[PDB]
Amino acid sequence: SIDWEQTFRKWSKPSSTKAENAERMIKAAINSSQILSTKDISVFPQGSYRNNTNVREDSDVDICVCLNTLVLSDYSLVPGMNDKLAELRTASYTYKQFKSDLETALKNKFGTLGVSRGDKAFDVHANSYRVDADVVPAIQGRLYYDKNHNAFIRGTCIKPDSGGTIYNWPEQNYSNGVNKNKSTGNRFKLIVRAIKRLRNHLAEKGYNTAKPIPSYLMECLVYIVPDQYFTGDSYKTNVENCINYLYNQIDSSDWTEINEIKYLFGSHQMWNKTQVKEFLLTAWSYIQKNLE
Repeated sequence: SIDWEQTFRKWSKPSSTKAENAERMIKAAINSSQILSTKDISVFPQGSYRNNTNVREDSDVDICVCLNTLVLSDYSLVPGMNDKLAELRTASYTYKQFKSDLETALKNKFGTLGVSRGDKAFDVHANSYRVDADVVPAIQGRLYYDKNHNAFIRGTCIKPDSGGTIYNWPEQNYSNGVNKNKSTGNRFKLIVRAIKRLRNHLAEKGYNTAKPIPSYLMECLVYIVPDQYFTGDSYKTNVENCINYLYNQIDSSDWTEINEIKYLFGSHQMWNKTQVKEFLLTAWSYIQKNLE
């Protein structure tokens, strides 16, 4: 027997200074770089630690280092919009030089043994500064919605070493999560944590359906569930409402990420709605009562 109400209430508990320490140490690594200290660079958390949805004690902090003066624009929505109308200035400093200089600064502060270069981010681990971070080099990304040099949504843009382009909207993710947590009486992020820990519990116990469901996907999926299903006094009922809605609405769905900009499913995502439906069925079966 399992008191799933009690288990979901315990799994909804939050963790505060980890993200702040990571940001401060990466910022200090940048400020000690001669070339990067003069640049217009922002350092800020993103992901679960930013959104207060982190549930694993040993998970890395997602830190974004954004060079704000390099701009990459998505013109797909506005016919006629281009660099000329957007007043894009040509720049000598490139994304590769920025990433290489950031790698040099990270190695300078934290040591080469603690810095590893990946396709998208740097894996940083330095116990001397208590830093366990995924540090993403990004530039200013824009999504225009009108033929006007200011009519755009601003986020971050990543150029992986293996080619291609990626757009992130960390501020939008954060603010949308904050607003949904406000309109649900802080139950939204509680249920996010509970369901993420449910997925982790299922993955550790060998359920294959829980393996390809990462944290950000869970946060997006739970954000999609309407607010009416987060009311009441039973956390288990909220989890079951979320699973029911997501399971019976996903086939006809045309959902977006929590930023309400990027589509949740598509060629740009490594997940598909079949995996999500299978995981939802597994979780539902796992939490039911009187099941032999």
